[PDB]
Amino acid sequence: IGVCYGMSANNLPAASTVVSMFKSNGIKSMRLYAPNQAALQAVGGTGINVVVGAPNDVLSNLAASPAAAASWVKSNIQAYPKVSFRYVCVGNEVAGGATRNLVPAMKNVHGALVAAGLGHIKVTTSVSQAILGVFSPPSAGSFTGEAAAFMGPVVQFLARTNAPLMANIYPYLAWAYNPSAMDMGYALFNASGTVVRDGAYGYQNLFDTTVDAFYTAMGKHGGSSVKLVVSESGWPSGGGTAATPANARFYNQHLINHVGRGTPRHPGAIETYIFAMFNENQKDSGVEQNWGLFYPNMQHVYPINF
Repeated sequence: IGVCYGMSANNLPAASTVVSMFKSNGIKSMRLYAPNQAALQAVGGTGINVVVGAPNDVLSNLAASPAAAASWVKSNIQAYPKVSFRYVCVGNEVAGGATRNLVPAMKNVHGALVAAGLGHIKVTTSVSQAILGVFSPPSAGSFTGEAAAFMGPVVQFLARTNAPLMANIYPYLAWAYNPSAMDMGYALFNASGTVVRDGAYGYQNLFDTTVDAFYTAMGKHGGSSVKLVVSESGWPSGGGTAATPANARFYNQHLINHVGRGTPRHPGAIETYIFAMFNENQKDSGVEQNWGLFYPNMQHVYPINF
């Protein structure tokens, strides 16, 4: 499975040590949110797959010039011939206005990559489950109107380039919003049976419901051929309602065991990245500083089998 290597902390291990943690725990993929040189130099030649992202503040730059895109690829992708790049995630949850630069930046990075003969590395973007206006039942999946306005061209692009869509999916967050609306077990991979019967499909967990809702919404804009990659998913071990190591372990371990099967309407392993490797101490107090599978001190927050 994959794990998101977030670095919004002032006390993490050296990149090299982190890379050993991936290796020994059997974490096959890594997600970076920006071309970190130390991490990229470390991960090279290890067989760990890497999703390298382009920060949201450089999009306008990648969108404006093809040559800009080219330079980026030369310094951030080409500079590292021994790393195993899977995708280049242009933007992470890009909100209003800036979304105007989404497709152009994506087109430019893509062309730069094809020009270098590295077209095996897919360009995509990562969206937030918050873009779903309706997510239940799955057949009634749909984007908000704000998202609907920019998601069309993005989805079609992906379809044209045979690239997936990446979605940051958190049942915990859907549930926490109004704990009175749904039962926590439904979100925790701990429901007894079907909670939602959609047509001839029955959902037993909020992860599937969302993923399938995404597919339905994507379909409405010519994305029926595009695959979804879960670029983030997790549950916090402290800082809020239901935030404990017992719950976070129950959630993460079931996620890990679950993804290879797929969903009711989409059977087949879903590429998944768990958020995140460590607790991040530079985030705002609350659950944000508790997504980590590990403490900076390198100890597991709870036991997990990857």
